This record gives sequence, structure tokens and C-alpha cells, in this order.
Amino acid sequence: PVLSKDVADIESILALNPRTQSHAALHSTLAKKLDKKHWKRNPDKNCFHCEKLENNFDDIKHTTLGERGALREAMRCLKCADAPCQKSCPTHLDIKSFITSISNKNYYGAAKMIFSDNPLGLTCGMVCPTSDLCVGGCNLYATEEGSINIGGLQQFASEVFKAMNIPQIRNPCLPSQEKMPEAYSAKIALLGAGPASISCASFLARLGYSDITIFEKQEYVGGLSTSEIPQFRLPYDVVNFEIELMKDLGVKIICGKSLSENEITLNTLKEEGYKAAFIGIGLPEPKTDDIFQGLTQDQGFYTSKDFLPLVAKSSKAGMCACHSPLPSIRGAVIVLGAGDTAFDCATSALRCGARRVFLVFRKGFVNIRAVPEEVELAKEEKCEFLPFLSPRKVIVKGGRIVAVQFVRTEQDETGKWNEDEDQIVHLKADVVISAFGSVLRDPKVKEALSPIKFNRWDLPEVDPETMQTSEPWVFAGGDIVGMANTTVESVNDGKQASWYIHKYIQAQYGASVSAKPELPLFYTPVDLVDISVEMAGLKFINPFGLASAAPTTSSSMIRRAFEAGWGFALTKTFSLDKDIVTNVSPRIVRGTTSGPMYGPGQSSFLNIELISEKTAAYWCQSVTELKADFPDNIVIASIMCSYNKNDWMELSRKAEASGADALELNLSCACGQDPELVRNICRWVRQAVQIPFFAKLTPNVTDIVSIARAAKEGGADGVTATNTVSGLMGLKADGTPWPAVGAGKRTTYGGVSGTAIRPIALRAVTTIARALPGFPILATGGIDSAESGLQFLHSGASVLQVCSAVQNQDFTVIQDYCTGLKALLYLKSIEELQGWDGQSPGTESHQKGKPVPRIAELMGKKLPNFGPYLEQRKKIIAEEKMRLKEQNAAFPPLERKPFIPKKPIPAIKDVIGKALQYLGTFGELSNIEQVVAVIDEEMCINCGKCYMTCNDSGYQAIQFDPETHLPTVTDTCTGCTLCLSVCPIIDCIRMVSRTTPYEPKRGL
Amino acid sequence: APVLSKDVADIESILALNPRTQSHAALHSTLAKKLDKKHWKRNPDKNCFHCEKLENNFDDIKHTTLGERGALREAMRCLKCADAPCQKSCPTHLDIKSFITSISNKNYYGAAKMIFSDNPLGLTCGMVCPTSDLCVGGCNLYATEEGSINIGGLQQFASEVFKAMNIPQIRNPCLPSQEKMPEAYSAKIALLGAGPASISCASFLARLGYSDITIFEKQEYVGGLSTSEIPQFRLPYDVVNFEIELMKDLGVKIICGKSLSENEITLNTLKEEGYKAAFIGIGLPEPKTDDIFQGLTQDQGFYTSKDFLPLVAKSSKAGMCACHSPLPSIRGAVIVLGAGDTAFDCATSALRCGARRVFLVFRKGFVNIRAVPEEVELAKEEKCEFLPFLSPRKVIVKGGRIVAVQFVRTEQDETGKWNEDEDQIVHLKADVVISAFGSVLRDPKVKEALSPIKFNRWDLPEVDPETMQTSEPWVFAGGDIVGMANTTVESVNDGKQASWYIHKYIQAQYGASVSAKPELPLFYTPVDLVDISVEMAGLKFINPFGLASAAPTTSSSMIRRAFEAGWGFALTKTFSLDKDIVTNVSPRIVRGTTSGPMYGPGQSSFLNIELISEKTAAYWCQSVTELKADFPDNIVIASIMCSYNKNDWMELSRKAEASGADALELNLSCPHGMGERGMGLACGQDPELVRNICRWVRQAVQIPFFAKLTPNVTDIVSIARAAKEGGADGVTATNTVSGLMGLKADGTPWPAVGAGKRTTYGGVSGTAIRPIALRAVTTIARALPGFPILATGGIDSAESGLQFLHSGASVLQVCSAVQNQDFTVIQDYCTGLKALLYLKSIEELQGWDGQSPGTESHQKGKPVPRIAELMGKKLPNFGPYLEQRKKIIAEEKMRLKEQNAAFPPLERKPFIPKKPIPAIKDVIGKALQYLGTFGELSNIEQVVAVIDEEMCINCGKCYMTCNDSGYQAIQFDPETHLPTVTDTCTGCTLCLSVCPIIDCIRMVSRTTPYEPKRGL
Ligand SMILES: *C(#[C])C1=[C][N]C(=O)[N]C1=O
Ligand SMILES: C#Cc1c[nH]c(=O)[nH]c1=O
Ligand code: SF4
Repeated sequence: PVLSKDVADIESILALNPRTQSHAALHSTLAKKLDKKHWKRNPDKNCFHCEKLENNFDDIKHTTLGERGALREAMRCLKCADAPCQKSCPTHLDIKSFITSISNKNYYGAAKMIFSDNPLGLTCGMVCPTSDLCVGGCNLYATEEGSINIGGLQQFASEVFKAMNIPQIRNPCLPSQEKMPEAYSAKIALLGAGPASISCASFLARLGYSDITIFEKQEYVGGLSTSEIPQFRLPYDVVNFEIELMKDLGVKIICGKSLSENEITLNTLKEEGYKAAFIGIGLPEPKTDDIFQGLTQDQGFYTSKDFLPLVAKSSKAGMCACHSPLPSIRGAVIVLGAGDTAFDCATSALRCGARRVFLVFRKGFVNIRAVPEEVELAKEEKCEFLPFLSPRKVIVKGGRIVAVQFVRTEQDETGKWNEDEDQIVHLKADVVISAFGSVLRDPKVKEALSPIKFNRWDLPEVDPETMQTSEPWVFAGGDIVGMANTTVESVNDGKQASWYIHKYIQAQYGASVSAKPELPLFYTPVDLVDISVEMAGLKFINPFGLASAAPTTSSSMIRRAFEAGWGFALTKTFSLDKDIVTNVSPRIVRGTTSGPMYGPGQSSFLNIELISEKTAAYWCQSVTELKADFPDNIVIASIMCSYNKNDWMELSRKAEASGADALELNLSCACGQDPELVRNICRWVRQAVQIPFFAKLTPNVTDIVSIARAAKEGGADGVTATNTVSGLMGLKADGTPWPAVGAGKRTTYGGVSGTAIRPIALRAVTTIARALPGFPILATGGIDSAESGLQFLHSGASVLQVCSAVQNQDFTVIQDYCTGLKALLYLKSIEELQGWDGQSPGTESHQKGKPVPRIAELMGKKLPNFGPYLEQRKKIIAEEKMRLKEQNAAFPPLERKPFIPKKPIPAIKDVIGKALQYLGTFGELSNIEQVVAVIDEEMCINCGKCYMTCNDSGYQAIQFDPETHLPTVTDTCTGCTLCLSVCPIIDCIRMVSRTTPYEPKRGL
Repeated sequence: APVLSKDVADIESILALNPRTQSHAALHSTLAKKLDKKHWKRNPDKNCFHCEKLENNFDDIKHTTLGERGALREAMRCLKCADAPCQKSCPTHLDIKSFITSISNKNYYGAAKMIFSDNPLGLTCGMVCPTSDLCVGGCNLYATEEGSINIGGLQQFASEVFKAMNIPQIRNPCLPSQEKMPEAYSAKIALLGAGPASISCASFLARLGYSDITIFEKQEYVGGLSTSEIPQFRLPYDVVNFEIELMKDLGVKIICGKSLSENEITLNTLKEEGYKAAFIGIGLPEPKTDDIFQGLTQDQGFYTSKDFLPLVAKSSKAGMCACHSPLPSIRGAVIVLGAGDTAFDCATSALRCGARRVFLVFRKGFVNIRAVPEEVELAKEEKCEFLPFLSPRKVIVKGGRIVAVQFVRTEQDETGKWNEDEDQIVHLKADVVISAFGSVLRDPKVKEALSPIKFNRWDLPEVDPETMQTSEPWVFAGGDIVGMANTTVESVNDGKQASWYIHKYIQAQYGASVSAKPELPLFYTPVDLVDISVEMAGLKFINPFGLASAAPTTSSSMIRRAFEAGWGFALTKTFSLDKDIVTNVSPRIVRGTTSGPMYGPGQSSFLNIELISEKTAAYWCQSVTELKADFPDNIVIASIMCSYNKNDWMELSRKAEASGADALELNLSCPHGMGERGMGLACGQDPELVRNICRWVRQAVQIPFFAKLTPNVTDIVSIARAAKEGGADGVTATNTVSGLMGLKADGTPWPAVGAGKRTTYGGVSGTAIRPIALRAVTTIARALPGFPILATGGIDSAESGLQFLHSGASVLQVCSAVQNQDFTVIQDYCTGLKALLYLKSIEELQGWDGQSPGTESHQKGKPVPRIAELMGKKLPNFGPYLEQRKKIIAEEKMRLKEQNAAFPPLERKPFIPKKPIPAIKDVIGKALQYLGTFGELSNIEQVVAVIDEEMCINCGKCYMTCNDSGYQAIQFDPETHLPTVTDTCTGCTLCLSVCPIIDCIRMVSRTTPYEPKRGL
């Protein structure tokens, strides 16, 4: 046979494989019009009817992210200085920091940052109108690809933390309870269990107050988050999770208790011994209109305060223990108003079975004040919009609404709004829902607030800085004060008030508080995890340190690094006076190792920098200063001399005398290629000083073990592995290099740093640790996260040096690294999370980060998410929602119980070197335990990359269906694993144990 | 000495905005936050009812426009899908996967060539295609949160770069010379109307070789609706001219002033004058009217879209007319009737004419608007009002002017019938009324001129939808006139479809057949004639790109298909004698972690623990004979490995030579000895062993052979020199870098083999090792000049290939870039290399970096207005500063109005090479002169960073990098977030390296005195 030619059935498998084209393609316009429908992904501009949504409370948010999408979007964020997104967030979330933690896979640290400034952090990620807040300030709006999805990233990190099932703990900076001053036992009352009071009580509990009670009128908690925000935007379980975190702090909630003249009043609270009160009851009554007087729900009329709680009680399991039906809303529905409630009524009316929904408002389109993302949900669900119409009468016949009568409105040219009585509309309708807003009108509630002053708008007046009412022991915030338009602002109101309630209460007990407000952060048991490590007789408070490099150019820089939390730092390499150098410029350039991607996350740098231009005298005096001020932070002096015994002894003694904890010998800036020279330099230093010292090894050697062993034989206490890899980062198209120095545009070979060299450094660390067991290793080379640091610890290193990740960012990454490592170690003790990979939950089947419904009629039926297959999927899902309208839904636990460690939290010493047991020769690998690839069709996005890679880099083993674009791995798979390695969807392809007989393909 | 390790007051102040770790939650009142939010605002303000001023502002408003930075990022995001659904969804069937692959590889010429091969109006279509209803509507990435690819903006970008290159289209180089074309190709061909349909039809007919093609156009201008109605702020007129001039390069003639009409041109007159075929592409030339508008005039304020949009076009498109046309004075309230796509262009154009308010009023609902959402969004963001369910009944005229329109309300039934409620009326005040009810063909003289073709019930010419032939076999039609096409691209496609069957018909009239498979030619320029062959070690390569010995050459059948795709050469997978048979483990090839958790296209590395080929020496040797018999001009190199044994190397190398291999490659990865006498375990790490192996092979065979070096050596030059001393004809530099790609959080490796989850060190490949391979190639090339080098290591484009050629390599092996994609990248590499060599001869493009134009000051890839009162005024693009920028721009648009001069759109003349096009051999090693020792670098000629404030996006990354990795030399303003480099800059270049905007920071020669910081 012709061995170099595909047989017919392989040619058939390859039918859809890309080929070079020699001619232009003929396809008629008519044929193209038909074929278009088969592949269609997005909405069809010619489809005019709603997709059937009855009883469908699936998540419809466009911002929801799965892990794959969250990691991509978090790496895209520029992580800006003085970031304007944060300036535009009402609770001042450090967005730069929490997104940095997501990009480093440290979802705990991200969640901790979010909840530190916003105790309703998951609710807000889900519901914030970010285009009018943080996202509206995002610098990336000035790029074509646009602003960052801050809300979805916040939601993703908080959802992971929620799944971790870790409790909030008492502020660990507080004295123990029995030693708290008496003032912290003051009785505190909050009225209403909505976002404002939940925030306020949370922050007061952080400060140490131990007798905090929220009094809630209803039998459910959460306020509007629970009673009106739809389940398909905010799942009820999110609310319960945030309330559970608050109860972890000891806040008490009593339901069925109202602020009202005949129940709880300011006077009764005072007479019962309460020292302070926060009013957070919101706006409990609908704004009503005379033209709807006397109309009942049976006739077809609702206010939004009637309608949305009925829908929420029916669709939110565990909200109201009873199980309620969805309101029967069939026919034509008119929603009146154009605020944000109106759009929730319209989308909710479709879930109750409406046939058609009209939003009717009395001004124009340009005057809609709902945020665009709110408007777009109603738009994409085919709601009709009628502007410039003011309601006049509701027509009732046979006891039911049949029509609403409107008059036309218009702006004259003083901007006044007029009604035109001769211009009427008779609009047919079966249901009418007014969404005119909300008010506080109940006289008995307002009287219970005597004697605080009310303003023009019938609302309690507060000082906007302190949230204090006219009575100094009473504070208010949230919707009842009338400034907040959002959950996040109501949260911020309670946060703001908590500091000044604290101030007031302390003063009442004769105590002062700081002139600078200081609210505590959010804490969990993770934060108590010990990440110290001992190596070479030195105690490191944490294992992260600054490498000898550009971030240690000056000792003032090291000072700020220690103030930020870094466990240790190297000096830039310095030398004796006679070895003074002068750097050239340019000398540090970005890596080309991952394509033309600019900004954050450069995968490498190249430098042609020399030793420090600052003198030994500068560096020795600086080390003395640093060790005087930061005795617990390890300072290592990096030094270099030429091959000369007297010089190495002189310089090492000078650095030792300054107080350096240890020295690092730069042999890798060559002496460091030759084991005999390395051994001799180490011997000279070992005879000169008594402090530990480490030889910094170059990776540019045939066998790095031979030079590590030489350093050890010379008396080094350990080795730093490794310095930069020698390289050339490339050329312009005209041939000139970058960096190009001087008029001659000259360069020399440079050192490559960053994540591109991590595989080389990991190899070096493991091979040294296997050759020299127990010999201290300081790792450097691409460490940019707690998880990558843990890879080096697992590989045998004891501490972790960082350069490029700081060049890509700033010193504050240390806080991400420390919280992330604490979380990785903590999670190893949780038996329930043992199937996670570090902080990543096991991937579930998802499309666009939303779980695929587990419906029998959808599985295995080869229905991809496009064209007529998508139409079939939507019909199947809709029928299953109707089927579910007849059945019980369980309750969640009245409230979940946290996971508890079932074994000790590992210390760093317990994880060092644990990867080495899996490392060996090729002959120690099984060739009989073979694997094959298997594709989860429900996660596939139909790109064919697995197919293209098996075709042109593999075994032609994948069928790619010409109609569904679904791949199937066949039995000729060899398990090479290339398809998994190119698939864009994390864990869509998995390698599984081969079950059928295996025969290597010998071609012969 | 003071405290050296503390910042002085001046530096503490510079560091004021530097990020710091917080120990406490931050207190900020809700009221203060409300008052601060406005300062930073970037996007539209939902509370703003107030459309900013747009009079005489014809600047690009498209959301899809891309600059180079944005285009590269978006092209790398594309999955480059097999059997791609976006292409299925494009009416001209563009190979979107290929052209976007080219853009990601910086080959903008190859992208534009692929675009224009299937669409001669590719730049126009990139700008105006309603992609959400076409290609983008099918994009697989719609199934991700980040969403579908901006295909149109990518197409627009590549085409814009190609337009800037100023390269002409050439006659199809596959044709015989003109004088030996058959007589049939001189048949006289007429096209009626110079719109997209005819321009496309004439282009493809000219590609086929027809030499007498004339388009007869009614008007004095050309381009059809693209010229006369699509607004300048969506489609610049110079785009239309550029595409017209490309077609004219093929010899097509256009005659303006001559109409298809009774008493002018008719099908009868064309026939009598000896035309053999005619294409009707006159569109729909007349407005759809409404009785209620009878007798109303422009002076009263009434326009159809066919009156209004050409008036705006004539005034705003320089080079449309000779008349400097005044913009229509459209002051007051404008009512635009209808809600198709024309109505929205009327609305936005009315604002450019000075309208105070625009109402878009339509007789159905919102759900019934047919316009694409892209088009609707532009009218909404410009604050047009939308009034649904209104049907016009009366235009009110007082004092010679429209003052109002009265409407009736509309309504749907049970039956879905639309009704009008006479008792429900709207009286809407207005100064101008523009009807956008569509277009028609209704002129009796024009239809008469088409006698006797058959017309359908819609008074349009009938065609066969597959052939575009009318009922008269010599007459074809397409575009708007046929009534199927709703877009420029479908009209282009109608002319494309018609050209093949016009060709078929004409050829048959002259007694000739055509192929049963339609074969329209591709698009060509002089770039495609560029020679990219190279000679090396006596071997002739037809291009310098070849498949490395790796997974893409697992089987000889794959090499066969790679040769069919265009690869110049290929290596076999390394093979060995029978006694050295191996068994691979699985898993064994994994993605790199070298650029973080980015999945899918463009993996920056792979790691593999793969062995030699599992297939026999007999398989490989027979395969090499077959491949060399079928592809004599494609070079096949047999890769072989033996243990350190003279008889084995001689036996295997002779076997491979006898099979007809052009050359051998010695894989020096076999272990020998123990392996750390300083020279490690593999034979390729010890110079003595390499020299001996090479001696053995040199004795055994007479064909050239090359030693494949490992980068895992202290001194690779010593191995290369040993191979040369042993008699090798060159070296392959380099194999993979030894590494461990990473560990799971539980400590297990990946790849993990077996239930034990074991691994061993693997080889790292891909762009992550390119700096290592480039250094290895360069050092060998400088130490052993003229010794042939085959480069390997992260080559994934023509641009990166040329870097290796400049560094001393002669040919270019590829593995990982094919693993990331498929064999067809070779097409991108070949056109890309042709284009790079072509451009070196073009003096006018010296300022470009390869195919990249010099970066102009931009925001979102749109150029910033060069306005004095706008430059250096510390006005970033947010908050109150943006609103001052908008005021300054609007005032300057007005000053450009009240003086209505300047109509000089340059006449387009292509650049000519001023020197010979370099061959491959002319560029090899030309970068090596810039290399040297560190002491050869000037420390006297220092640089500093300088920032272009107009390009900055205010992120402060330069500031943060200088603060915590540099010299604290940048001031970052607390209110504008604008950075300024101060005189303490050392030129280290880290800020430039982290800035997200290409060329926002530049390094310039230092002019002030320089002193190194010594700290003392
Ligand atoms: C010296 C000093 C060095 C310069 N650049 C590096 O990457 N490493 C060094 O050791
Ligand atoms: C045999 C063999 C090889 C396998 N993998 C590599 O990366 N390089 C080789 O040489
Ligand atoms: S890094 Fe670039 S874009 Fe960001 S502030 Fe600096 S100059 Fe501007």
C-alpha cells in the first residue's frame, strides 16, 4: 500500500479539516439566506415574540461568570493606581486588589477584600447597576474591547467563597469578650432587616458590640433583596448566605416586630434601656394614584408592592414557609412607569404567564431613568414600550379591567410637561401594575419616630456625614433617608452610621475614639493560618521575599515592601568601590513570549542591567537601618566580586558587619558555570563570615546540580535557584534589536525573567532537592501567586523570591500571596472540599458560566446551542418549567452549617518537597495504564480545535459532525492529550482510563 | 549621613497615589460618593437627556473601528474555528478564520488579500456590514461571557492597513499574456449602474481575463448608495474611491452620464452595438412615496430619503462632486418617518445638519423595528426620540413652512391585523419631515429599456437565483434591483455569482466550455510575485518554512497534506532501528502555564514527554520514497537516532539515505554514560560525543546532514563547533528546553501517568522558549559564520520567522504553532514573508515596522483631533475634562463650517519599488552587526521616557512600576490621572514595557545632564 496516504475512512474523518484555497467560492445569495439560520447564535432581529418564560426563574444576568471567563476578565483588568472604578463604588471596594486576587486564582482573598468593605458583597456583585457606578469609571472604557465586568468578577469570587462554606469569625484584633469595656455591651436596636441594617449591625459587631438586635416587621429577612428583587436576578440563597455571615458575629434578629405607634417606638426602646437605634425600614408603602382607587387584584390591578412580593414568595424557596402559587397573570399586561421597578414588573409578569407586556411611561425614551442593563432585559424579552402617555382611566366591565385610557404628554419649550386632552389612547389590557415608586406614609410608623425631625420629602433628616437624626441616639440610612438608590448605597449608609453610632455610644460611657474612622476588616479562620517557615536557622514570618532586582533598586523601596507585608528582601547586588559600573539605557524590555499582548501580566521581561549603581557604603548603612526598624523581616545582602579571594572576604565581612541576616552570592551575573570556581568562592566567603550565605545559581548550565553541589561543598548554607535565562527577546522587522542602545542601536544577550521561565526554574528546584535532600533552596523564576509559590514549596524550596510579578504590578501583591497561601493550606483540612483543585471547585457542566439544566430530554440528544437545535433546547426547557409548576421544591437548611477542619492545617514545613515522590525517570512511568480523551458535549462551544489539532498534530481520531459541529473522540485515540491542551473550555475534555485494548500504531 | 532607607519629603509626595496595603475599611459617605462619581465618568450618563452637539461633525462614530493594539488583541482571541460558522454566515463566504489568523500574526497584507479575494469591496463591507445579522451572528464565541468576535472591525483594520500600503491590484497572474487569450475574452460586456453589485461583477469578470468591460453609470459620481447615501461618519468616501481604483487596475472602464432608459441605453441598443452580455445593477433609484406628501417641497421642509441623504453626501464627501455643496439647513425639530435602516441614517445625518431634536416615528412597535441593533444604537446614543404606533395622516403647513404632522394611533388584533384608530390622534410639532419608506423602481422609461425580460409581481426583473440570469440568456441582474439583497455584501455577492455564469454564457457563445466546478480567481498584487525561495547546504527550498520533527509529523500522510498545503519542507518524526523500539505513555503533551490561565488559541508553550516515533524505520523509509516521488520540489529530511554506536549510526543513516531523503537530521537526545562530568546525560550535551557521531555519519552517507542541538547546555557553540568538526553540513537550533510545567495544588504533576500520578522532566516548546532559541541561533551564527542553521523554537508567523533569518538561520522549522492551529498557517507565513520583503523596497513606507504603520495618536483606534486648544491642555477623556474636549471639538467643527473651502482629496497613485526586492539570502544574518559585548554598548548615550498624554488611558501602571520597580520618577496627577516623566528618569524602560497602549511611551535621547544614582 501507499503508506503516506490516508485511507478512505480517514479521508472521511478529515472532510471538515481546513485546507488552503486556490479559488474564490461561489455561493448564491439565496442559498446563503437559508444557510444562515442553521448556525445562528444570537437573537434574530426579525423574531418579534417572547421566548416562553412561564415559571422560568433561571439566571438572566448578562454579567454572570464561570471560572474560565472570570480568569480571562481578571487578567484583562489593568489593576490601576488610584483606581477610578473604586472612586465610583459607593462602598469604596478595593477593586484593583480583589481582581488581582482573582487573576492569581486566590478567590478567598478576593472575597475577603470584597466583604471587608461590603458585607453584602455577593448581592451587590449580582445587582449593582455598575454602568452608573464602578464600571462607569473604568479606564478600559477607553479601549475598543471596553470596560471590565466588575460586577460579575465580584459575584464569581463571592460565589466561590460561599461554596467554601467558611464562617466569619469575631474580629481577632479584639480583646477577649470578658475584657471588653462595659460600653461594648450597650443595648443597640436596628429597625428593619434590609441591606442598611444588615451592614450597620455587621460593622458594629466587628467593632466588638455584643448586644445588637435587628427588629424586622415581616417573617422573612433581607428587605427588598428578598421581597421584590426577582429570583432570576438575585437568588434567595445569596441573601441567606450573607445573613448567616452576620449572625456568625452574634447579631440577633427578631421577626414579627414592627416600629409602629402601638408596638416598638423610640420611647419604648429608650424605656427598655436601648442606648442607640438605627432606622432602616426603607419605604414600605407604594406610591398610589387616585385613578386606581378601589381596584382589586381580582379585577386585574396591582401596585409593584402588591405584585413583586407575590412573585417572590412563590419562586423563592424558604422565604415564606407555606408554598404560594404564582399570580395568574394571563393576557395583556400594562406596566406603568419607567423606573427600575417597572422593568422588574415587566419581566416578572412574563414568568406568571403574561401573553404581552407594555411598559407605558409619561415622558420619552431619553427620559427613562432605569439603567441600560435593566432596560435591556425587558427589551430582549420583547416587552413593548409606549412613551409620552399619562394614565387617565381604567375601564372595568364585568368586574375585570379591559382597558386603560391615556392622554398624550409633551414638553413645550420651557421644558414644562403638559397633557394634551384631545390626544388620547385607549389601550386594551387585562392586568395593570403601577410602578410609581414607594413612600413612607403610615401615620402610626411615623408617630413611632417622634420626635425626630422630618424634612420636605416626609423623610427623617440626617446629617449626611454621620447619619445621625435630630435625636443624637437615633441614626438612619438606606431608602428611608432618600439618598440611596441602590443596595450598595444602602449598605454604605449603614457602614457610615456604624462608626458614628460607635462614637456616640462610647462618649455616653465616657470614652473617646480615634479622630480617624477605623472600621475593622472581614475575617475568617483562614486568616489565623500560620505561614511562617524556618530555614538555615532563620525565621521567616512568611515565605515571600523580594528578589535581588529592580524592585530592590533602593533601600527605601525595601522599607515600603516590609511595611506592605513582605517576609524578606534581597538588596540589589552590590560590589566594592573598585568595581563601580554604569548602567546603559534602555535596559529592561517586555517579553514577546506570549504575543502582542500589552499591559498587565507580561509573561516575561528581558534585562541587560548590571549590579547596583549605589555604593557598598549606601547598602551597608541601609541594611543596618532596615534591620534596626524591621527586626522580624529577613534582609539578605546580595554581593559580587571578581574571582579574587581578598575581595570576596572583604565584601562579605562588610555586609555581615552591617547586620545582614544572610548573604546571597551572585555567581550568575561566568564563575557560576564552573563548579571549581563556585566551590572556591563559597569557601572564601565561608571562612570570612559566620552568618548563613546562599549561592545564587545560573540556569544557563548543562547540569545545575553540579554547581549546587559545589556551593554546598564550599560551605554555602543553601542555594538560590535560579537567576535569569540567557536570551534575546527579538528584533524589529528592520533587524534592529530591542533593547537598542546608543546611536548604533546595539544590544547584548540579556536575562529572561518571569512566568516564561517558571518551567526551567521548577525543574532546577526539584532536581536540586532530589540530589541534595534537605539542602535549603530559595526559589526564584516566575512566582506570581500563592498557588505558583506552593508549586515551588512542593518542589523542595523553603522560601520564594519575586521580581517580575512586582514589575508587573506593585508591592501590595504580598497581601494576595499571604491570604492565598493561608487559604490553600486551610482548604487541605476540609474533607468536604477534597475534590477541589486548591481554590477551584470541580468544574460543573456550564454554558457561559451558567449550569446546564439536568433534564433527561436534553442529555445526549446532540443539541448544540445554536440554530434549530437551540430552538429545540428552549422548547424542552420551557416544558420542564411547566412540569415543575406542579411539584414541591425542597427547603434549604434553615441555615447551613460551616465545614470544620477534620485534620490539622499543614504548616509550610509539612508541604515542602511533597511533589518529589511523583518525580522520576521515564522508565518509572507506566506504559500499560493508557488514557483516552472524552468530551463533555454540554460544555463544548463547537470550535473544532480538538479536531484540527488531532488532524494536523495527532492521530485523526476525532469525528467533527458537519451539522452540529460536535466532536466525538473515537477508539483510535492514543491519549496524547493535545486536544485537551488546546480546548478553550476548562475541563470540557478529560483524560480517562482506557478500557478497550491498546495497540501502539507502528505503521509498518 | 541621614536615613538612607527612607524617602525624602519630595519622593513621599511623588508616591502619594502609590497603592498601599490597608488594615481597615474605608469611610466615605453616600453623599460624598455621589458628588465624586461625576469626576471620573467615562461612559454615557443615564441622567443625560441632552445630546452633545454634532453639527458638521462627520467623524467616525462606528463602535467596531479598531486600531492595531485592539485588532491584535481581538484577533488573538478568535478561536480560528474549523468549518467556521461565521464564514457560513457571511454572504461572500470570506475565510474569516484565515484572515483573522493572519491579523493575529501581524500579516495584514495576507489578511487583506484573503478578504478581497472573496469580496472586492472588503473595506466597505468591514465598515458597514450588519454583522449581528450575518457573520458575527454565527460566531462560536457567542457561547462565552466575553462574547462574539468583532469580525467587521478586524476586516476593516486589515483592509485599512492594505489601503495605506498603496499597492495596486494586478492582472490575474495565472492567465496567459493578453495577446494569446482566446477571442471570447474580448467579448464586449456592459454593466448598468456603478454600485456594489456591478463593481463586484466587473471585478470578477476582469479576473477571469475579459478585456472589454464597461460600466455605464447614470450619475456623475460612482459607487452607488455607498457614495450617495451611506453617511460619511460610517463610510468615508475615500474607501469607495480606493475600491473603485482597485477594480480599475484590472482595466474595467466606467462611463458616467449615460442611462439605461428609453431613448438612451436599452437592451436593444446594446445588442445592436455588439455587446454580448449585460449585467443590470441599477438598484432601486426612486423613493417610495405616500399620497399625503403630494406637492410638498424642500423649501417647506419635506424630503424623502432619496432627496435628503444625497444632499448631505454631496456636501460632506470631498471628491463626490465639483460642487462645494452647502449642508442643508435643518434647524428645529425633525420628524423622520419609518424605522428601517435608512430612517436611522436620516436621523443621525439630521443632527449633522443642525437639527435641535429628531423624532423617529413609526407605524408599528418597538418589537417590529427591522433595523439591526447596531444602527438603532447609534440613533439612541445620540438622543433621538422614538415614537411607536403612529401612522402619518397630515402634514400641516403655515406661512410657507411645515409646522406639524398629525398621526393616527395603530393597534394589532387577535388576528395580528394592523388597525388605525381614527379617534386617537397625535399632533406633533415639527419643522422638517423626512420620509424613509424605502426605495422602488417605477420610472416607465427605465423599465421599458429592459424589454423584453420578465418582471415579477413586485415590478422587479426576475432572475434564476443560482445563476442571476434573467429570462434573456445574455442579460443578468443583481443587487437591490433583484430584491433579495438587503446589504452591500449580498449585492457584492450577487455580482460575484453572476460573473461565473456570464463567463459560462459568453464562452458558450464562442463555442467553448467551462469547468463544471465554478473557479473564480483570487485577488493578486505585486507582493504575490515575490520570490521566497532559499538555498542551503546545496538544497533548494521553495520557501523557508518546514515542519519540525514532532507531533505534526507523526505520520507521513500528514506530511503529504502539509506539502499539499504549501509547506516548503518537512522532517520525519525521529525514527530508530527495530531493536530500539519504544512505547509512548499517556498523557504526554500538555499546555504551557507560561502565560497564565488563558485557554484555547495561542498557547505560549507546550510540554511533552514523547519518545521517538513508534513507527518502524521500514514505514518511514518507504514513506520518504513515496513523498519524494510525489513532491520532488519539497525537501524531506529524515530525523534519526541511535545509541552511541558507530555501526548503528552508519546502518540507520544509510537506510535513510537510500530511501531518497534529501538530508538527514541527527537527533542527539539519546543518553550515554552517567551524565554530570559537567556535560550531562544526552549525547548532545557532550562535544566529544557529537563530534564522533557526526564523523560516523559523514563516513556512511554522501547527502547533507544536520545535527539537532539541545539548548540544555552550558555552551551550545562548543557543540555546534564539534558537529562542524565531525563533518556535519549544519545544525538545527534548537530542540526543546527541559522543564517541569507545574504541579496541581495537591502536589501531583501534569502530565501525570498511571494510578501513581508519576511524571518525568519534559521538553518545553513554543513562544515561551523563543528567546532561548533566538540567542542560540545568534551565538552560533556569530561564532561559526556561514555554517547553515535550521532554526526551531517558537516560530509562529512570518514576522518571527524573519527575526530568525535576520539572526543567521536559513530555514525555519515549526511545531507548536501548528499544534495551536493546523497546516494552513503556511499560507499566512508565505504571503506574510512576501509582504515583509516587498515593503523593504518601498521608500515611502520606511517609517513602518514591517507591516505596522507608524502609530498615530489615537483613542480606541480613532485618531485624536489635531486641534491647538485641545493639545497639551491636560484634558483626559473622562469626567468634566471630556465635556470640555467635546465643546472644543464642536466649536472647531463649526469654524470649519462657516468657512466652506478645502476639497482636495488626493488622487491615488501607487508606490513603486525603488530598489530590488530582497531575496531571503539578502537578509540572512543582517541583524548580527547590532550584537556585541556589554562593553560595546554606549553608557554615554542615555535615554528617558516621554509620555503622549493624548494616547494615555490613565491607568497609572507606568507610575506603579517606576515606584516599586524603579526610580520614583513619574508624577501621577490626582485629578486628571495623567502621568509625567520627570528629570530623575534613568531610561530603564520598565514603564514603556508595562504600558497597555502601544507607543504611548517612547524612549528619547536624554538632553539634560546625567548622573547615575549612587545613593552614598
Ligand atoms: C547582575 C547583577 C544581574 C543582572 N541581571 C540579571 O538578570 N541577573 C543578574 O544577576
Ligand atoms: C525523541 C525525542 C524528542 C521528544 N520530544 C522532544 O521535545 N524532543 C525530542 O527530541
Ligand atoms: S501605563 Fe501608559 S496608559 Fe497607563 S497611565 Fe502610564 S502612559 Fe498612560
